[PDB]
Amino acid sequence: MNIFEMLRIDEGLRLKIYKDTEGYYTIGIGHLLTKSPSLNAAKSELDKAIGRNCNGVITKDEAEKLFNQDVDAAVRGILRNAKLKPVYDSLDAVRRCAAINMVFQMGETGVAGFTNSLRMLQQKRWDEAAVNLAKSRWYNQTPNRAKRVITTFRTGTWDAYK
Ligand SMILES: CCc1ccccc1
Ligand SMILES: [Cl-]
Repeated sequence: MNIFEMLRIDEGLRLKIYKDTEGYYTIGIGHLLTKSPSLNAAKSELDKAIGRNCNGVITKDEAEKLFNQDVDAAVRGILRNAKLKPVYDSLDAVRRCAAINMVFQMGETGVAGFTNSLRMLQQKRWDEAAVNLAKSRWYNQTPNRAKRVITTFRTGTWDAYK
């Protein structure tokens, strides 16, 4: 298991514009296009991202290239953020994947607000961090996704994904 397989399981793959759990236009492996309610705005964002006139549909190769860019961007966002980087650098490789997963889903800004969880993770207080992570809108709105990610932080294993 690696971060790409983990996120592919959590996000799935759709080659036509779809709406995510919050109602936002998305494509591929969880690539957010826009928060605007306008499908035309989403189609324009897609064409800009891919570099051709897509009319709302992409190929599998295009979806996988966008996915690679999005994972790269999530990692860079962690490494540039003075609050996230020290915690990330303190984690083992499996728990680092759980960190990237959260940033991919919620953004650098959203995860950086989980201040109390971050401190517990840096101190390696895994059970306490798991309870704190679950006291969140995130857990209440996407509980199965959140349970898999939290279990990965708690155990440092891939067992939730196997
Ligand atoms: C709150 C999970 C996390 C930890 C470290 C870095 C990013 C995200
Ligand atoms: Cl869920």
